Amino acid sequence: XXXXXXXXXXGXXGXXGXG
Repeated sequence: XXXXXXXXXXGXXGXXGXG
């Protein structure tokens, strides 16, 4: 938070898949 910015709410990661 509240005084700058950022958005989203966390950080990230990417993802992946599986098989």
